[PDB]
Amino acid sequence: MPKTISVRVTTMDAELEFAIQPNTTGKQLFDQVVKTIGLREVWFFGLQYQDTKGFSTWLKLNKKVTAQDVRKESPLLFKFRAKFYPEDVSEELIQDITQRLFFLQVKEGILNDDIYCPPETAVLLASYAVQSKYGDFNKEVHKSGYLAGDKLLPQRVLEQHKLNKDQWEERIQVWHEEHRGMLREDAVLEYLKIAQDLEMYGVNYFSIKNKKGSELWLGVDALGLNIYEQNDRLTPKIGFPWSEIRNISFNDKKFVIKPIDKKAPDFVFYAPRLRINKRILALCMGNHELYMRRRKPDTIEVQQMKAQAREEKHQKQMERAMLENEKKKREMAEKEKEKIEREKEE
Repeated sequence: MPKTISVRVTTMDAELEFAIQPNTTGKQLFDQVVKTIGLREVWFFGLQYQDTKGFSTWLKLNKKVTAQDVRKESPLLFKFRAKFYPEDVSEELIQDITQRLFFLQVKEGILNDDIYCPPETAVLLASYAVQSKYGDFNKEVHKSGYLAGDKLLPQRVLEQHKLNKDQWEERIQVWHEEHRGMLREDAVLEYLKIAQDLEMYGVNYFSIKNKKGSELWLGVDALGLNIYEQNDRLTPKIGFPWSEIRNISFNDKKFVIKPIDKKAPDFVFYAPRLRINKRILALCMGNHELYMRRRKPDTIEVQQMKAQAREEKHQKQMERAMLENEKKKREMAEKEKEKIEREKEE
């Protein structure tokens, strides 16, 4: 019976709705979501919402949904996004669905200026993005100004030929054509190989303060923590790889990163609300757990996947060549229907 609560879950490309009750856990809602869309590499994902206080977090899967301050509005809003990024997408993103999702989430972040991207890289990124949307460049169907309708570059990157958007749709095409002979999938994965190397890719930024009260930025990623200055979020002032951490903890707004190396100092910072601290150590344990995972041998589930992937691919290199030949003929056959009709137009 229990009062039902309306829930909207937006994925990168989809739009979902569900129903939950007071005793429903985050994990239970999560599994309904992944079940639906058909995702198996769940370990990189999570459900994100906004704080009553205005922050952005990930629903805890072990506790009840309505038990962790949600906006208290209806329906409830959650975004199904990538929460942990791998160290090598080429090696760790096994299935397409998983690739497409990272791809869309990252592109959105590259296009909205959430992730810094130098102009030349943005242009190159756009080409791969068009290559997977439009396919090989066709000098016949792709009538100049074909790109004129979609977001290809960050606003920052634009404006440099502003009111001259044609120059961009021009520089981009130069590369689009340079990609003839590459499937949507490879383009996507190549986009990611490029993005995956940007200085602020896959970095969770937290606003903090120095022991004296200096506004800094903490960052958590698959490699450790970093402290950035208030005017720069691209370059770390101090680093903290896992191997350089022997113990981290907090005490209501006070964080402590115990060095593992030649008894260096002891970095400490202070966060406004208490949750922020709880969250930071959560991301860390998460990222570190995954950091370790990649180091140990592949599990068993993975081995099955990586396998039903290579074979799944091969089954699409043949199908890709079967639909190719049964039309590479259709040409030689219609180049005849012509050769003849033409010769007998007398």
